[PDB]
Amino acid sequence: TLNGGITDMLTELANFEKNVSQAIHKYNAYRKAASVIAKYPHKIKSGAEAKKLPGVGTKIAEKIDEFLATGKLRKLEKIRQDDTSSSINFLTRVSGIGPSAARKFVDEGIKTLEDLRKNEDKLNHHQRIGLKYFGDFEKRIPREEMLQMQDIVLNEVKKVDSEYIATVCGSFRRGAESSGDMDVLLTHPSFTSESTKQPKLLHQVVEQLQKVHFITDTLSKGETKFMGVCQLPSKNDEKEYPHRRIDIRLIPKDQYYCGVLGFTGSDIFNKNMRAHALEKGFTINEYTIRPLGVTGVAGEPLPVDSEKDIFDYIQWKYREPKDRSE
DNA sequence: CCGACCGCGCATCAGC
DNA sequence: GCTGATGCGC
DNA sequence: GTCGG
Ligand SMILES: Nc1nc2c(ncn2[C@@H]2O[C@H](COP(=O)(O)OP(=O)(O)OP(=O)(O)O)[C@@H](O)[C@H]2O)c(=O)[nH]1
Ligand SMILES: [Cl-]
Ligand SMILES: [Mn+2]
Ligand SMILES: [Mn+2]
Ligand SMILES: [Mn+2]
Ligand SMILES: [Mn+2]
Ligand SMILES: [Mn+2]
Ligand code: NA
Ligand code: NA
Ligand code: NA
Repeated sequence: TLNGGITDMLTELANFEKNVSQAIHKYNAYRKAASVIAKYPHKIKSGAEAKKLPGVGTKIAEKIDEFLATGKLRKLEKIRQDDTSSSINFLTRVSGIGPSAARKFVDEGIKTLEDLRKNEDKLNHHQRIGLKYFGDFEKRIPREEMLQMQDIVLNEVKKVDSEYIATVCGSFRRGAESSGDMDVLLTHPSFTSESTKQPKLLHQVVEQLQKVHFITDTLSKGETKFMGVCQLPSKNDEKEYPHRRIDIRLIPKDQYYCGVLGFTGSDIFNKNMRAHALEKGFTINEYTIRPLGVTGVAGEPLPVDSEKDIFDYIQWKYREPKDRSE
C-alpha cells in the first residue's frame, strides 16, 4: 500500500490499454511498472525516483508526477467519462467477454448488466456462465475457505484413484491470505511425457467432483484442462457460500517441477523468469526447460529434479513461492 | 532508433 | 472431418 | 511503454 495510489492508476491504465485500445504490450508495460513500484520499499516522492526502477520510463514518470501533485490523472478522468470505454471496461469484467466481444456488444446496444440478461441468447456457453455468476465471481476467497476446498478436492481425488496427486498452486501456494479462485495441478503415474496409458484421466476427476455437488458448472474442458465453477457445501440453515472459479490441469508426472513452477506464478513472475531464461539461453514452459541453439530452435529437455534446478540453469538464486508474488 | 515483449489449452470460426 | 487463425483466460 | 544494443 506504500504506493497504492500510483499502482492503482497504472493498473487502471493497463486495463484501459487491454480492454479498449487492445494494445497488449502497453497493458504489460503498465503491469510491469506497477509490479516493480509495488515492491519498492519507500513512499515514492517523484517520477525521477520512480524512473530509477526498471520498467518505469519517461511517460510513466510524467504521470507519476501529475498524480503526486493533484492526486488525479486527467487522462483517466477523461476515460472514465467516455461512455463507450466505460461500457467496454464493464462488459469485459464478465468471464468470456473479451475486448473483441465487448466492443461488438456495445455496437449492438448491449452495454449494461440489464442488457446482458435480456440477450442471453447472444452469449456463448462460457459467457452465459460468466454472466450467471457475475456477482459471485467478484468476491474473494478467504484462505480458510481455500483450505476447506483443498480438502474436498484432495480427498475426492484420492477416492477415484490412490495414485492421483493433486497440488493447489496459484496464489494459494504463494501463501496469500485470500485468493481470486482455486488452481489445481493434477498428476497420475499412468500419464508421463512418454505415454498415456490411461484415458479419461481428467474426466474421471471432474465427474467425481460433480457427483458430490462441488463442481456446479463447466466453462471449458479438454483432455488436460478443466475450467469451471464450484461451491463449498453449507451447514444446516446456513446461507450458501458464493460460487467460485476453479481450474484443474493434468500434467505429465515426470514434469511435475516445471508444472508446479509454471502454475504457482505469479503471472508476472513467470514472464520475468521466462524472459530472463531466454537471455541466458533457455526457454521455459510448464513442461520443460530447454536450451536454445545458435539458430534459436529449442534443444532437448534438460534434467530437472526440483524447482531449484530450473532456477540453477538460468543463474537465479532460489525464491520461495511466497516471494514470487509480482 | 528499432525490435522484442512467456508460453499454452480450449472454444469458435473460416476454409477446404 | 481436418487444419489453421483468432479470442480468451489464463 | 520500456529497454538493450
Ligand atoms: N505463463 C503464464 N502463466 C500464467 C499466466 N497467468 C496465470 N498464470 C499461471 O496460472 C496461475 C493461476 O492463475 P490465476 O488464478 O489468474 O492467478 P493467481 O496468482 O492464482 O491469483 P488469484 O487467483 O486472483 O488469487 C498463476 O499463478 C500462474 O502460475 C500467464 O499470463 N502466463
Ligand atoms: Cl501493444
Ligand atoms: Mn488463482
Ligand atoms: Mn485460476
Ligand atoms: Mn445429486
Ligand atoms: Mn451463487
Ligand atoms: Mn535478466
Ligand atoms: Na527505469
Ligand atoms: Na472478461
Ligand atoms: Na480473478
